Amino acid sequence: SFVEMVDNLRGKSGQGYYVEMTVGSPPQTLNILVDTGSSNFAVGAAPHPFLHRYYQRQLSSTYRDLRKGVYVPYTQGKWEGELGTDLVSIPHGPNVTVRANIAAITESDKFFINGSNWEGILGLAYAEIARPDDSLEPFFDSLVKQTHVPNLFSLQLCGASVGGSMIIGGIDHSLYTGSLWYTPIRREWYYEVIIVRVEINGQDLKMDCKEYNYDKSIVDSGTTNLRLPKKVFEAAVKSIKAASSTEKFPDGFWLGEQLVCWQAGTTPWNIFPVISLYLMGEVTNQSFRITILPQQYLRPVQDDCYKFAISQSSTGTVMGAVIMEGFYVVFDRARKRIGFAVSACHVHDEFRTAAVEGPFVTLDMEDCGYN
Ligand SMILES: CCCN(c1cc2cc(c1)C(=O)N[C@H](CN[C@@H](C(=O)/N=C/C(C)C)[C@H](C)O)Cc1cccc(c1)CCCC2)S(C)(=O)=O
Repeated sequence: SFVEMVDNLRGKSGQGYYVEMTVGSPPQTLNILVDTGSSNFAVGAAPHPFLHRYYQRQLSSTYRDLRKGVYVPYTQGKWEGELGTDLVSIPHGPNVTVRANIAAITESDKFFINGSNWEGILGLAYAEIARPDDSLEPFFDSLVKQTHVPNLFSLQLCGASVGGSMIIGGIDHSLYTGSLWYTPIRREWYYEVIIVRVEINGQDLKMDCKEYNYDKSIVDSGTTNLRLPKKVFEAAVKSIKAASSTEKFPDGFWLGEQLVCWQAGTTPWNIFPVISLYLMGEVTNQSFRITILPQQYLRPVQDDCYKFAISQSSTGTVMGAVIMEGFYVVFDRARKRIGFAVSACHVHDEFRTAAVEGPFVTLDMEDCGYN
């Protein structure tokens, strides 16, 4: 039955991944953003120039008003709405129907995207970061409590218009190769993890380990980029510039503002370095590494044109879609860990390969967590 959930994700580049859901009685079909960076389930419930359709509470016989307002601010965009509950199902997910908390979006600012094919968002993180507070039970918590669906889900995000898979309730072993490597979920709010080492083309950045998790490090499918804290970002860019010095770039490009183009099929992948992120492992003094290629952090946008998808953050490391793409990522809530493996959809490069490798020995990993 996991075969039914394979390829249930769609999306546009830089605009997130969505899954089809239905809410209310009779079922109203909506495309819902899959976001591990938040914990609120919300849908457009009023007309908007960017919305093809929206949740119509008056047409649902099972809708219940909670008579409470709610607003959620994201790093990009924000909305406010009215809380309520209704029946929810996932056509290409588990064959169950649950009553869940739903935020009916009545007002928003730069949240919905022009010509987007999604009209809502599914926050898959924990209750501690839910708005208005942690008493508003997130959807996946409701799903697990009301059904027998195991407390686990997997995301397979595939690059280029994009596609992928959200496996609800388990692991689909046909969707990845090699072994799964697990890092602990440090605390249950965001999906927080700990980065213990960073290498660019085999060379250690040699920064204090805390800098990598300054504030925090989270896994966020709702974010496009790999986002790095200021000090780490600057060190990374300086290194990537040095490796690709054979060409000079507009510099708007390194800030993600300007595109860069080459004649079709002539992109010089070889001049851009591979990046290895070492994550805390499951046993003492043990870590593992995930390696990403330039094909991942150079997002495609008639030449072949790209935008630099590594950007700066003031709120810690964000491992976004560029990082997740090419990998099978298991959000094992039951065992408080996140697993990584090479995806069945991986970008092919003739000379280099994205990888998940271990074990490695890394001493004093606890000192890497920010406090
Ligand atoms: C421009 C800001 C940074 N970047 C970025 C880009 C894009 C989105 C996001 C963030 C982004 O912030 N996404 C959120 C979830 N992640 C954040 C969050 O805010 N969590 C909420 C707190 C718990 C209260 C995380 C903590 O930063 C969901 C969401 C919301 C509107 C649209 C989309 C997804 C679809 C894709 C659009 C591109 S980027 C360019 O990739 O570096």
